[PDB]
Amino acid sequence: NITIYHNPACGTSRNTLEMIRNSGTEPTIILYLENPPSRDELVKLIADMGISVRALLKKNVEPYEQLGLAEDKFTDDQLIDFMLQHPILINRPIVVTPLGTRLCRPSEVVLDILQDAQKGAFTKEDGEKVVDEAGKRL
Ligand SMILES: [Cs+]
Ligand SMILES: [Cs+]
Ligand SMILES: [Cs+]
Ligand SMILES: [Cs+]
Ligand SMILES: [Cs+]
Repeated sequence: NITIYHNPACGTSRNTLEMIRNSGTEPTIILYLENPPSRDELVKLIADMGISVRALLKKNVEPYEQLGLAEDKFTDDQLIDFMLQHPILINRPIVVTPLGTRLCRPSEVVLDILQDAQKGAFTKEDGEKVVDEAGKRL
């Protein structure tokens, strides 16, 4: 039972999705930009990810800029509510498996929470080798 909060336009997100598949399972895919998590779900994801709320914020997007979120003037719950109202602010991808939840940045972080080993070598779309045929991380 695996869930990925996915942006098809994000390289990291695509690489993550394919490494999930290369472990032998097809995840549930949530297009978070159109279908974001509810507040309770987002609070849980952050807790499980063990990062700060601010660490989940995506920079270099219109609401981050226009809402001035770079500045340290926002409580965690103010930031959580911005993410729910403007889901492009949620960094990506987030993956949930029976072992845990991670912000998979870089994509190969997902290897931590995939229960089954990569079934063969994995090379990222830009050619960066990740695991060899033997299964060793490079
Ligand atoms: Cs499986
Ligand atoms: Cs939801
Ligand atoms: Cs806009
Ligand atoms: Cs693992
Ligand atoms: Cs890249």
